[PDB]
Amino acid sequence: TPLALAASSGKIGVLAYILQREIHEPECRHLSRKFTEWAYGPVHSSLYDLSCIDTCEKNSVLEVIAYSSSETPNRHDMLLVEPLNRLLQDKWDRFVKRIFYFNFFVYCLYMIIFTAAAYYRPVEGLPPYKLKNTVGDYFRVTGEILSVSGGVYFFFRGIQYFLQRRPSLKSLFVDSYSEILFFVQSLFMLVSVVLYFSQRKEYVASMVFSLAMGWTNMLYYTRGFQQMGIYAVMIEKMILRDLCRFMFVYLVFLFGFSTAVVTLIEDGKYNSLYSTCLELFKFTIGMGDLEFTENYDFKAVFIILLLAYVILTYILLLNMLIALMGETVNKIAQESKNIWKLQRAITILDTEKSFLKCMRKAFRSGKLLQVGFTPDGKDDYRWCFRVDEVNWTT
Amino acid sequence: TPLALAASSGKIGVLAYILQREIHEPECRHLSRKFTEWAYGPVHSSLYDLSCIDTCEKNSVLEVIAYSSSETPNRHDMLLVEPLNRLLQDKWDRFVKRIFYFNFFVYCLYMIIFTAAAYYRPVEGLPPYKLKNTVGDYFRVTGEILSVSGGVYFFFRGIQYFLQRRPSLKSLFVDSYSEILFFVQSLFMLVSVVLYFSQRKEYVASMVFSLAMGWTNMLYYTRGFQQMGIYAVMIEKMILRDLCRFMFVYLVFLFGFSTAVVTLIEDGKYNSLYSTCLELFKFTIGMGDLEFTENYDFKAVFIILLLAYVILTYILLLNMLIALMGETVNKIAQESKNIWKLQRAITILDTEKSFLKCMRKAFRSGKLLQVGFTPDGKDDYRWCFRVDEVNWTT
Amino acid sequence: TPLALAASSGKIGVLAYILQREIHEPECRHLSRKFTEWAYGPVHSSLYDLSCIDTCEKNSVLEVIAYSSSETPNRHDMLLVEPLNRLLQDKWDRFVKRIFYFNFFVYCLYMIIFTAAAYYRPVEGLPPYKLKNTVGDYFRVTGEILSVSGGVYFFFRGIQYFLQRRPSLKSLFVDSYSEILFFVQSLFMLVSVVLYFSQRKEYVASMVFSLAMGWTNMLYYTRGFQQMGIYAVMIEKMILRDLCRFMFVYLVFLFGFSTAVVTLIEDGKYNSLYSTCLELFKFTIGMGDLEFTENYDFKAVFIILLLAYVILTYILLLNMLIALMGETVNKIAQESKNIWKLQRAITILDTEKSFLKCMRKAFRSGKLLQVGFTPDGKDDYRWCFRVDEVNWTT
Amino acid sequence: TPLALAASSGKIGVLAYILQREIHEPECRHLSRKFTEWAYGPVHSSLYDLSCIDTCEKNSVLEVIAYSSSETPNRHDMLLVEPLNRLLQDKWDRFVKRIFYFNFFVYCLYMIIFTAAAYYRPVEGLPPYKLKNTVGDYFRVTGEILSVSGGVYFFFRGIQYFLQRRPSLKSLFVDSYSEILFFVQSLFMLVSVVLYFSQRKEYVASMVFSLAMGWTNMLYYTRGFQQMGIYAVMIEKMILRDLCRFMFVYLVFLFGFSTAVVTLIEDGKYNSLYSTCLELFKFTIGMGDLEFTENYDFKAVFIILLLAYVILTYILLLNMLIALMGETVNKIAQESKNIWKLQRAITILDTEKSFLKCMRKAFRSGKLLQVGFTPDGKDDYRWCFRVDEVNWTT
Ligand SMILES: CCCCCCCCCC(=O)O[C@@H](COC(=O)CCCC)COP(=O)(O)O[C@@H]1[C@H](O)[C@@H](O)[C@H](O)[C@H](O)[C@@H]1O
Ligand SMILES: CCCCCCCCCC(=O)O[C@@H](COC(=O)CCCC)COP(=O)(O)O[C@@H]1[C@H](O)[C@@H](O)[C@H](O)[C@H](O)[C@@H]1O
Ligand SMILES: CCCCCCCCCC(=O)O[C@@H](COC(=O)CCCC)COP(=O)(O)O[C@@H]1[C@H](O)[C@@H](O)[C@H](O)[C@H](O)[C@@H]1O
Ligand SMILES: CCCCCCCCCC(=O)O[C@@H](COC(=O)CCCC)COP(=O)(O)O[C@@H]1[C@H](O)[C@@H](O)[C@H](O)[C@H](O)[C@@H]1O
Ligand SMILES: CCCCCC(=O)OC[C@@H](COP(=O)(O)OCCN)OC(=O)CCCCC
Ligand SMILES: CCCCCC(=O)OC[C@@H](COP(=O)(O)OCCN)OC(=O)CCCCC
Ligand SMILES: CCCCCC(=O)OC[C@@H](COP(=O)(O)OCCN)OC(=O)CCCCC
Ligand SMILES: CCCCCC(=O)OC[C@@H](COP(=O)(O)OCCN)OC(=O)CCCCC
Ligand SMILES: CCCCCC(=O)OC[C@@H](COP(=O)(O)OCCN)OC(=O)CCCCC
Ligand SMILES: CCCCCC(=O)OC[C@@H](COP(=O)(O)OCCN)OC(=O)CCCCC
Ligand SMILES: CCCCCC(=O)OC[C@@H](COP(=O)(O)OCCN)OC(=O)CCCCC
Ligand SMILES: CCCCCC(=O)OC[C@@H](COP(=O)(O)OCCN)OC(=O)CCCCC
Ligand SMILES: CCCCCC(=O)OC[C@@H](COP(=O)(O)OCCN)OC(=O)CCCCC
Ligand SMILES: CCCCCC(=O)OC[C@@H](COP(=O)(O)OCCN)OC(=O)CCCCC
Ligand SMILES: CCCCCC(=O)OC[C@@H](COP(=O)(O)OCCN)OC(=O)CCCCC
Repeated sequence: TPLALAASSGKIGVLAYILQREIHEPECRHLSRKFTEWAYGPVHSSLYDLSCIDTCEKNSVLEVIAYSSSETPNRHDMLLVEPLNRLLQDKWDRFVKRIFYFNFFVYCLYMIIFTAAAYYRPVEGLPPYKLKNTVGDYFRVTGEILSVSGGVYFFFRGIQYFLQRRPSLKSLFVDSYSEILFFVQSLFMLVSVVLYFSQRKEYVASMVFSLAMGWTNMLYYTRGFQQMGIYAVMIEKMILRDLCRFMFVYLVFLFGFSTAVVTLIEDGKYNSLYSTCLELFKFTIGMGDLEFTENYDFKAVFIILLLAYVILTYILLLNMLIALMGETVNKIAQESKNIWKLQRAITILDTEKSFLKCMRKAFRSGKLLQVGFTPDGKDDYRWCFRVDEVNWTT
Repeated sequence: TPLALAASSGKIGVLAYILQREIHEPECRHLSRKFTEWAYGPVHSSLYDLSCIDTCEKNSVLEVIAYSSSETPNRHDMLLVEPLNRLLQDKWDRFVKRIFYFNFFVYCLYMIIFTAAAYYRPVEGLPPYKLKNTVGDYFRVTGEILSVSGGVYFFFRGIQYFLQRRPSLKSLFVDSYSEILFFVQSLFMLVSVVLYFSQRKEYVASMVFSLAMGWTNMLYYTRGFQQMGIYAVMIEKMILRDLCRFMFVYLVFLFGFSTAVVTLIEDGKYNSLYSTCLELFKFTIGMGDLEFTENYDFKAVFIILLLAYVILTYILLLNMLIALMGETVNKIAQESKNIWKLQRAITILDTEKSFLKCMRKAFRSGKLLQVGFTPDGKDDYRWCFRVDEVNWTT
Repeated sequence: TPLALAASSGKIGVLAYILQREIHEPECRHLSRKFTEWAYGPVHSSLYDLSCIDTCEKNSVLEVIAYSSSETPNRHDMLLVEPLNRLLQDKWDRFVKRIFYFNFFVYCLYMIIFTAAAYYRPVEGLPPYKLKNTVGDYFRVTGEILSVSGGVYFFFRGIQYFLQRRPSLKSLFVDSYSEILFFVQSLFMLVSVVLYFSQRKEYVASMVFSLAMGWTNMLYYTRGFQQMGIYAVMIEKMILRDLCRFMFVYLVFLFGFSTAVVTLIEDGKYNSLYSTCLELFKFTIGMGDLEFTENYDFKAVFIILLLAYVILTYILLLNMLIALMGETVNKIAQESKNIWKLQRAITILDTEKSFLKCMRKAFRSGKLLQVGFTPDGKDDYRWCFRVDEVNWTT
Repeated sequence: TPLALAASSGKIGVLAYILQREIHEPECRHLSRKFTEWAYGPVHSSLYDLSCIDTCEKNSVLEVIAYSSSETPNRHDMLLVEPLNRLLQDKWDRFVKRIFYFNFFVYCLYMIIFTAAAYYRPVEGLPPYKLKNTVGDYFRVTGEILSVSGGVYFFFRGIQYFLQRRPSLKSLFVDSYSEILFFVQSLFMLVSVVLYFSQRKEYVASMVFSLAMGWTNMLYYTRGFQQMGIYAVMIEKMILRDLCRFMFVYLVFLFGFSTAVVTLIEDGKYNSLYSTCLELFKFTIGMGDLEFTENYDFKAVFIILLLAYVILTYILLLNMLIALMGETVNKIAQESKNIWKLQRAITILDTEKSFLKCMRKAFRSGKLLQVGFTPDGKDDYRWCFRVDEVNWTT
């Protein structure tokens, strides 16, 4: 359709024009989109025809925008057009706000069960473990089998993401950061089951990375909270635009001077590359030891290197990272809000493919008062609408 | 009254119109508010009729604005209208500035007595304590009974706040942060008396929280000092808008990775959840120890977790908090000043209900030259006024 | 004079008008200030009459501006008027730049002598000390008597500051920070001589404060270096506007919670108020120890207090100070430059009262081509001038 | 030539005029520069005559701009003129992008060889070392002789820089920071060979400074990556504008108070100036020890000095450096991008003097359709061109 072709390429001017057309003419109500029904005292109502916007067949304007390949003109600004913004607010507060908070309540009760099933793991060797008849057993083994089943659930839910949208290796690593992190979490959990029944103690490695990931994935549910959701979008921007640029340059100075400190150190505990790469990393934390070794030669060389480390990477690069984060906050004060609107918009559309059996409640704002004097005949119950309101001063 | 109805809903345009009306017409001085008496060389005087603004009966415009429910249109901007701003400056420098500094001088001499009565507390067991005939006794027991009486005073003064304004469970936790903190301070002090005479050593817990709170409550008196008062408003904004958003996300990463570090640690001192949640909190301070334990397995797993902690929460989240505080300073450079004007305005109105017996000094700028040719008759001593001045250029 | 009355009150509009007047009329060259001599191709010269501006008798416009009481309208902006700004640049690069750098070269060679005379102080008891016949003696005792003489010099130079300008107890602590710090430095040095010959070892206390002050006073000479001088003005603004507002609130939380930690601590090493006020100050540095004591009761109370300290004063107030310094840089990006221009302007005028015996070199830009057809007669060598240049486009 | 005279002095208005002239007149195509060949639907082509811009004889406009003495009007803005900007983009993506990445791939494989040849250096005394017949030998000695040859290569490539451009002692230390750091790296490597065969163990000093420098020189290749290259320009600006101004003032307070701490310390381990200048430097890192010594007198003096250190240089100067970096990011948000465009432009022109034997591929955009009706005759294959494109709306 030519409407969805404007949405797919991101033509924001045309998409504003089609969703907001209105003209006073005979045989124009067959063509017009925005209808103005009630003209009372200066607050005037408005009805948007909403034909293929929300509930179209296999190509809907909400589904075209929210599933974009992130290479469009402006995928984040199209949801600010007057029919689309209030409808997603209407589908939120009426329908999906209750079913989103229940999903966050399940996942918060998922990680409590999975923590307490891992916190009280058995300590003796040779997995697996014959559960005793005690009250502590039959009560965390039920905690384990629920926690494994959650890793199975996010695995099959992670596959059917890829089986539907198919981001195809570029929109994967660019526009779908959230669904990978649910999948990699479930991937460590299933590897930790395979290593558990193969009688190896290294399952607790993959369990921990399945547990460290799982709490950091709880920032996914900060969307649906406006002040928190815009905050978690900014955390995404600091990783992709500052630690992409800091941790390259920092690890050059880190691995650079640590290889310069080893070759000066003659022998001892810190003779390896690993044991002194920590000792130069401790300056970044705030636990840097200047005299961390004595067994070398040329003390004047050894402390010029540390001072050239501390001047270059501690009182410059960490104090420069704070300044560059200070500029990307003022730059992404508006763009990070619009990216939050798109993150809510995906979660709204995801539940309509989930709670699809009761498809009547997904429809918005009634289907009535359609065709006032249609030229093809009397079809005044054809298309839906959505009521808004306006302001004063004529 | 229709004037206070504009103040209660926060109609700033109407409230500017009523307090500043003036027109040259016969039988208009009965209706006009702003009077221009002395028209000398280009500095021209101005008199504001001030009828129900300051000293009305049970609904005054200062009392309506300053006791707002924080849900109005602009409660912080209405005090910038030309009669209201200079009057609160006039009631400050003439009347309430002396009686405010005495209240800060009492409370500063309250916390010195309450500190020194707690610093020299008796150390032996089984409270209470038979005071000896020494000079040190009969000199801190008098220090205690004054300090208990201060907790009684802020308790009854905290009740009669709630018995008058009745914030009703929403304006309580939103618009009245200061009066709760005086009340909770007095609440710990009275619990520390009940535990004292019930022969339990745990009174010193509630005494300390009554003493730690009491010095932090001394930031209440930073209002009445313009450069300090605007500074303490900004401390309120950083708690409610940044540590509301930092300490949620920080404690997710903190409790997330600390539960990931326990389940890797086999046994030892740091096997509990509490003993290692401190050890990951020490990275935020600047005392983080990378090799804080050795009794585990898979050292490569244990230090990926700490590095994934330090990268995520130390060189990102603390360096992001500084950037987000850097944006909310430039955003609240003006709003935090106007909130300080409202905090002074409450303290001005609070003393008129306190020093009410000498109610003549509360009246401002005389009650004279009222009705120049009133149409109802000769009533030229009816209503008050307030003199201002103007500038040059006609 | 009415010219200096505009400079004393800071009327910048009138002062721009008097120093830049020019009109084409007969008998106007007796009244005009700005003369335009050479009108070549579009670069046009300009001559400023400069009568009472620089070299007046007992009231000169440079001396009136630069010796202001800091209560004027704009004392920092009057030096941007076109005759005054290029003249101070002319007196700098031609005359005072060489004699300023020699004063910085003496004072830099003063603190090297005074350091090395204190670094090698004798270590045995009972001052004073009979100097031996060694080569090390008769070589630092000469270093001492030069360093004492420098303290005598800054003492008498500090008195004759006050004997001339007389800031009178308000402009002292507001507009003359630099001359106090040279005086207090010399004051510790002279007290350290009185305690030296009175056979008390406490002279080394006042010597150290005379030595710690003396190197911090070397930031005085950062003026005369434009990028450094504007930087040292900003250090003055961070002390007077941020550490005036931080160190009040910080010491309230510091002394507040430290008195809350003592009264919980039963007995031991940290039972005093002083020994734990350091231990809460170490959290600000980055050396804060959470488990710094064990001899108390109610461990849950003891670590709520430390966490309520660290949350309130470390991850809030130090991270808020960086944000507030980030706003006062953008606010004082222009004002701190103009304050540097006034700090140079005082140092230019101070040497004309110092190198006064050769008063001919202090005069600027010649005294010639004065009165072209003066109406009182032929007086064409009466008043001086100063040549400038202009730009293209007619 | 008068064109290059506009480029050498940096007349950006004239240089925009000459490279973009076009007029419709007979006998104007002999004089015009910008040709508009294809006028289709509203995208219109454009051809730039490009005569002495890129491939002139001994004075080319790209070579004049990119080899400027940094004292011109705007050397960084001239590359934004419409022929020059797209041509350097054309010579990048077509020709030099492949040969730049190979140079970064060689140098990255140079420092890996030079690290691993230094990491496994022999530990016994008396250099040089008779290589054994083992497999580890004949495999790092080949690693050494490649790493020495790289120091020889950057030495002769560093000389022929100076033998061609001749920056002449002012553009050396101002406009050529990169080529010095490649040269000083090679200078330490060759000194480390001379000390190696002169049987002295101090070669490992100069090897380390040749290895610490060499990894920091890998930030040279961040140009050619747009988000990284603009980032490394900003690192240059923080060194030259903030650590030029911080490390002067910081070392005054550091050396100031450390000389004040020595003269108070009577005797012991920290009696020297060096041993306590570290202990005051550790406060900047975050490892400052307040009670780092006890053997002195007047403890009240000793901790006023440390608190006057920590207040002045830790909670002021490091927190002021972050604010001043926060202002020079917003100030150099645009200038640092244009300096990156000039750093790419030098690397493009450097390879045309390197890959000069295949000089045909250096020519851009063909040499055809030159002279449409030249007045001197038929010379329609005289000068080259370069095709661009334009936008809609007539
Ligand atoms: C141990 C590693 C932990 C990493 C911590 C990060 C946790 C945050 C989890 C999270 O919410 O992911 C967020 C981003 O976090 C990251 O991807 C960080 C990358 C770390 C390698 C949200 O990304 P989404 O998957 O929701 O995708 C969004 C987002 O990409 C946005 O930019 C637009 O593209 C679109 O709106 C949409 O694609
Ligand atoms: C141990 C815990 C210590 C907490 C430290 C904070 C001490 C500061 C005390 C203080 O002055 O409280 C200030 C705010 O501090 C806080 O409430 C911090 C909340 C911490 C949970 C002032 O609040 P007020 O009670 O004066 O109310 C004001 C204020 O709310 C303003 O926003 C507007 O609403 C109105 O002007 C008025 O309602
Ligand atoms: C151990 C204590 C060390 C304190 C460190 C600060 C050293 C800096 C020395 C210094 O240069 O003083 C500068 C200011 O430093 C301070 O006063 C800091 C106050 C610390 C209590 C310059 O002040 P001036 O004496 O030159 O006066 C100037 C200045 O006041 C300006 O604001 C205007 O008023 C006028 O131009 C003129 O009056
Ligand atoms: C152990 C010491 C390590 C120092 C670390 C810094 C490494 C960075 C290496 C580097 O890329 O050098 C960059 C600058 O780094 C420094 O010079 C830092 C100075 C440290 C004393 C790039 O400089 P260029 O040589 O490419 O020259 C450029 C640059 O000057 C620019 O400003 C303009 O002048 C011109 O575009 C051109 O001249
Ligand atoms: C969901 C599975 C939980 C099973 C936990 C379990 O078997 O341990 C039994 C007790 C642990 O108490 P103890 O500390 O005395 O046991 C020693 C630890 N292995 O459990 C507890 O006392 C606290 C339980 C907390 C659950 C939220
Ligand atoms: C500039 C030197 C200051 C005096 C210190 C000195 O010369 O000695 C060289 C060494 C060791 O210093 P020490 O005072 O401890 O001397 C003990 C002799 N091994 O210390 C150094 O080498 C310090 C190098 C600092 C470079 C920034
Ligand atoms: C307001 C009640 C104060 C009562 C304090 C008291 O009884 O102690 C008597 C002395 C304490 O001196 P000591 O340190 O020798 O006493 C041992 C401490 N228990 O008191 C002092 O020496 C200092 C008193 C300071 C008051 C501001
Ligand atoms: C989200 C809950 C996850 C389960 C946490 C858990 O098993 O910890 C239980 C106790 C610690 O008890 P112990 O350390 O004495 O048990 C010894 C275990 N080897 O510590 C606690 O109860 C911590 C509760 C803190 C909740 C915020
Ligand atoms: C990338 C490896 C660098 C060389 C170090 C190495 O392989 O050993 C693995 C362990 C221990 O390192 P060590 O050098 O101390 O080896 C001692 C053997 N236990 O150290 C680690 O596991 C480090 C993990 C770092 C991940 C960022
Ligand atoms: C200006 C007065 C200087 C007098 C210094 C003095 O008497 O000491 C003599 C020697 C000190 O050498 P030593 O370290 O061996 O002396 C032991 C220290 N008391 O001096 C030196 O070796 C270094 C002198 C440095 C001067 C800049
Ligand atoms: C606001 C004053 C509150 C009372 C403070 C107090 O009792 O401390 C008194 C002394 C400490 O004396 P001691 O530690 O020797 O007394 C031992 C007590 N067990 O230390 C001091 O006097 C500190 C005074 C600092 C004021 C800023
Ligand atoms: C929330 C409790 C988490 C589990 C820890 C707990 O309950 O014990 C109370 C104490 C001591 O904790 P331990 O695990 O070391 O128990 C040892 C018993 N003394 O630790 C505390 O009191 C911690 C207070 C933290 C408040 C933020
Ligand atoms: C390019 C020259 C490299 C020569 C290195 C060499 O001679 O050492 C031989 C072995 C070192 O293994 P070891 O740790 O057992 O040798 C003891 C260290 N002197 O080498 C290795 O095992 C690792 C080689 C890594 C090369 C990238
Ligand atoms: C501005 C110079 C002031 C004089 C400094 C001084 O006497 O220090 C001399 C030496 C230290 O020699 P020592 O520590 O061995 O002398 C022992 C003294 N008890 O250390 C040095 O020489 C430091 C020189 C550093 C200059 C930047
Ligand atoms: C303001 C004093 C607070 C009470 C502490 C006091 O008076 O003693 C002076 C010394 C030592 O303090 P102590 O409590 O450890 O007393 C032990 C006696 N040597 O400590 C000091 O000198 C502290 C100087 C702090 C200046 C900011």
